[PDB]
Amino acid sequence: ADVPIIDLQQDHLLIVQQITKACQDFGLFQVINHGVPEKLMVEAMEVYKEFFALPAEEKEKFQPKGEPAKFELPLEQKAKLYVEGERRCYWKDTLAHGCYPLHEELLNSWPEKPPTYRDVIAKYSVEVRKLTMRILDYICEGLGLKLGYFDNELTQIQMLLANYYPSCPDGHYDGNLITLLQQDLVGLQQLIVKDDKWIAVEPIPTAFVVNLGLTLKVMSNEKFEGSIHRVVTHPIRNRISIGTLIGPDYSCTIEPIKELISQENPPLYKPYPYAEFAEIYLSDKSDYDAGVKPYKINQF
Ligand SMILES: CN1[C@@H]2CC[C@H]1C[C@@H](OC(=O)[C@H](CO)c1ccccc1)C2
Ligand SMILES: O=C(O)CNC(=O)C(=O)O
Ligand code: NA
Ligand code: NI
Ligand SMILES: [Sr+2]
Repeated sequence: ADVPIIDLQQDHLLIVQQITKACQDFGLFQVINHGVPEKLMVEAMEVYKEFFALPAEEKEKFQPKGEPAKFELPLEQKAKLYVEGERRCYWKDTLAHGCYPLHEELLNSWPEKPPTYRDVIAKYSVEVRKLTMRILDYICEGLGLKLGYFDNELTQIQMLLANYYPSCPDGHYDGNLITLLQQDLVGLQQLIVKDDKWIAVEPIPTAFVVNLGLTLKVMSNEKFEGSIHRVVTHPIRNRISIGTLIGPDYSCTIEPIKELISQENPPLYKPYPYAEFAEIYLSDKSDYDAGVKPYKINQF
């Protein structure tokens, strides 16, 4: 029950109530009957299976200056293969690119092999964004904000991170606003902070896992939780997951949503530049919320 599964074809008010409770209590939930075509979800996963099976000489096309990219600024939207962290038996290869707006220069950075990549992944990205914006509107209703509150610079960046985890038999907040993750194998765990317990997020191949980022934790003034989650390498399979990470542009200023502040809900963060946060978030792993620690105020 600590990972709620929310049916998006229930009554609207029940959806709002269930999403709001999940956001307050956990910061992570799954959605089913969510309106994204299952056929397209299957096709996207098949595209990534094909992509990660390509020979090394194809992979080199995504290695800037001959080596994988790192998650560091500037974080370009053009498609690259990234590595992140070290684990010994890379433990994670990620193909990442922006998706929105889909400028010609951005699209022409995407893979051309496998040949269906651009058609499938463009359609997938449009559908996942539409679902994300629906979820953000349910969140607006739960917070008491007008519909469309997040339909601006706060959602300007849509990074697709397709992750490949080589098998081996022997945690973070996402820094952005909100993430949708498609998975088909065990490996994702969520931290239940109140119980200091890591628990599995059941793989439902036709669902999306929704997790709130550190930006939404700040903007909600901690009325919502951000999700701290981690991945366990599979002992048998090479696991692939598909994340759509939506959030602000690098030129944005972030602060607790001003309309929700009150005498009993004073701001817990001062305004900060997203780019400055992003540098710390990507560099400083000393604590899960290191990226926002410099901006905390009104602590008691
Ligand atoms: C597992 N890691 C974590 C989460 C995904 C992956 C890569 C990195 O996160 C990002 O690169 C995202 C891209 O939007 C980001 C970058 C700067 C600011 C806010 C968010 C850290
Ligand atoms: O791959 C997964 O199951 C989870 N991925 C992430 O949390 C991430 O890339 O930020
Ligand atoms: Na393997
Ligand atoms: Ni994550
Ligand atoms: Sr539909």
